[PDB]
Amino acid sequence: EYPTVNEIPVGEVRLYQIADGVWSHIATQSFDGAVYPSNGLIVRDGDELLLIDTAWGAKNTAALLAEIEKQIGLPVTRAVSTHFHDDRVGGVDVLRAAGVATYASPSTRRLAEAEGNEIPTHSLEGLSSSGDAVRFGPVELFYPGAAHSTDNLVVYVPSANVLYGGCAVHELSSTSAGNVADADLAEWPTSVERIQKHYPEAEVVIPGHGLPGGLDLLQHTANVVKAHKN
Ligand SMILES: Cc1ccc(-c2cccc(S(N)(=O)=O)c2-c2nn[nH]n2)cc1
Ligand SMILES: [Zn+2]
Ligand SMILES: [Zn+2]
Repeated sequence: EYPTVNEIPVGEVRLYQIADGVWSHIATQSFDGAVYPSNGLIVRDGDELLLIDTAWGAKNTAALLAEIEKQIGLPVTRAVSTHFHDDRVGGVDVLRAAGVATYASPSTRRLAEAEGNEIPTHSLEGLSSSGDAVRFGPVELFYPGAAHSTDNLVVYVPSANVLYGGCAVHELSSTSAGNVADADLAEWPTSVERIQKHYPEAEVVIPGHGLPGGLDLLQHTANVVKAHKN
């Protein structure tokens, strides 16, 4: 029942319950003339919500806030963007205007600035070295090393054993490494192996685009990246 790309018009946002106090958000957006689905995460933080990633653009992110208000009814107080591309930061200005404090690593903020993308307000120190982990409310943020991008972070929800891989992790049906313009194909399998080693108890793995599954998404991603390489 997870929503697919052809089931969500561009501009609409769906929420999907992953575990108690954990949802994914699903949106669609047009990029270089093709439409893609994209996931983010919502994690309950007492009587507040932590958001992971925007819904890929200003209009989608406004729709995301409206869907959260309707379905959950708890305020989003903080957001983390997991890398500098528009499917993660596009909509940060909408969040910042709505009273959401926006965060990203200094690596993500520098790359977003250089690219002309929206820039989260606050900088997340303690994530500059591969294998670094920091606590942020109900989640752990982990920097696995360069993969889809040099700044990509992954997010673990310890209470639910949910691993949100962002664009460093591909869905099982994926046949390509996607947009590799900013990727490190050689380090990506090593970065996946660091994720596998650090989160062996993950029950749900959510990719940046497409269907959640289990731990197999990690190995599949290393395989996809190898097939792209040659
Ligand atoms: C199979 C597939 C998945 C996603 C995309 C995609 C489409 C638009 C924008 C991006 S991003 N985050 O700007 O680089 C991506 C992407 N590629 N890999 N991760 N995200 C393309 C193909
Ligand atoms: Zn990306
Ligand atoms: Zn992506």
